[PDB]
Amino acid sequence: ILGGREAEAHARPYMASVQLNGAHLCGGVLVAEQWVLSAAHCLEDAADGKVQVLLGAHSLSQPEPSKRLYDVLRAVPHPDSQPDTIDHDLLLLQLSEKATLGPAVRPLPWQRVDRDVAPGTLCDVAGWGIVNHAGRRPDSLQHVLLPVLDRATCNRRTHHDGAITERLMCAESNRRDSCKGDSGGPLVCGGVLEGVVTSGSRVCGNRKKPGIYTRVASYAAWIDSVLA
Amino acid sequence: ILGGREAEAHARPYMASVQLNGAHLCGGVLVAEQWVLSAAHCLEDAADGKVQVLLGAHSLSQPEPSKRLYDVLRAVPHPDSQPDTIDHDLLLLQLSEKATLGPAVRPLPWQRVDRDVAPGTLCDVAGWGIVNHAGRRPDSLQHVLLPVLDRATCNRRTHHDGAITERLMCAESNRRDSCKGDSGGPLVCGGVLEGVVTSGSRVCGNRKKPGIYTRVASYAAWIDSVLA
Ligand SMILES: *P(=O)(OC(C)C)OC(C)C
Ligand SMILES: *P(=O)(OC(C)C)OC(C)C
Repeated sequence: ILGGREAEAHARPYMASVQLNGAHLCGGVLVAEQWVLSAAHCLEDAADGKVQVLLGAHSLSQPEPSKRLYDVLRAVPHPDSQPDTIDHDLLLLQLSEKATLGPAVRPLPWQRVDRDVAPGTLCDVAGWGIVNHAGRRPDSLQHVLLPVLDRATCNRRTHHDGAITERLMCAESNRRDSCKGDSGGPLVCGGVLEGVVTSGSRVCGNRKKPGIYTRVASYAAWIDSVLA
Repeated sequence: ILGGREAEAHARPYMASVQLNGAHLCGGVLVAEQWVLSAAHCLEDAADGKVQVLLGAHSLSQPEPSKRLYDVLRAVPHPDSQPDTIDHDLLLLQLSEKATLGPAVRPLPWQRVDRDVAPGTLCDVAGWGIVNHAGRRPDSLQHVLLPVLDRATCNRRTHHDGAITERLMCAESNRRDSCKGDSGGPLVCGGVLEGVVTSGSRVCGNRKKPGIYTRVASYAAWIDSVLA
């Protein structure tokens, strides 16, 4: 997260850390007792590497009572995601066993009404990804409150040039934004999961290129089918 | 709402006011584009009286652009409820038309994971019900942060004499409590809808009588079947 502050210890019990071979890879959101939502592009270059989910964490390194590592039984990427595209960039991960819920670990329901978030609305994004341009990776969870931009504005030529489809939404990126390592994480508006940080190569914090987020209500039916 | 404070203008887009002949009767929660969730007992003796739902409000009297009154097309009470019990006190109201959404109007999803909120957790309850024992009704929305009580303690003989089941929960009521007119309102924990204020004739702000809330997760199947 660029331009944000450190988040309160475990004020977001739904936050997860998708790891590849023991290192933080992407954020994720516990959406059910044994499922985590993340970004499909996060697993692109996984290979033989092992993928695990960390729960109840604030510090990626220091031992915490609430922390627990879980292996993954199955990684279900959305059928229509592609390595060369930012559409349908969703991924579901089934934990090896139900999570042990507590004050520091609990699922967050996602929006099911397929209506856009109103521009101007401040949404919270949290993550362990890039903190600055030097590439500094933080040890603790950070977060920022960003305003939602109108798609008409976001699709302007000199902006995303009409690439933001109806399944996508934009938020500002002027000196505040989500960067590498924040992909797969949640965009919580008013306490509700409205989006997921979309994976793709982008400079962090350029006002001319607003952040792109996958609208989770646009995929409510798919999420439901996988979790059956 | 005894012992709380005025809520931030329209920071709870899902908050609804259920009215009988143009007067605030109970609270509600916008739960889908055309449905509001409330308490069954609220409409105990309403019958053919004119019922309506007020969305986008903060002040019950002053004009605000976001305010809009809707007529109720269908009132669906939980089929297992009976006038003499606080059990299955849920009611779904179908609005006359899909609610027009915007910054101050938006649905809130309910927790689907049927698990207890840990005791000691602080949850938020909002409403336009009585603010003191003199029965003074406020003009604008109020709210309070309340600690969740464990069911065993709430079930104590001095409290709710074995009345609290697995579909119910409690919160402390020592001079901070929901009250008359607050029924049907939301019990939100960490931004998640976790309960609906139970309607019943009960004393306000008394430590020996904890506030009782209906757990929505244990009714998710009923809700889903009605909204489809
Ligand atoms: P995400 O962590 O962040 C992009 C928005 C730069 O995706 C990476 C893994 C390419
Ligand atoms: P609710 O507002 O009452 C309890 C919270 C005390 O239901 C009324 C309308 C009877």
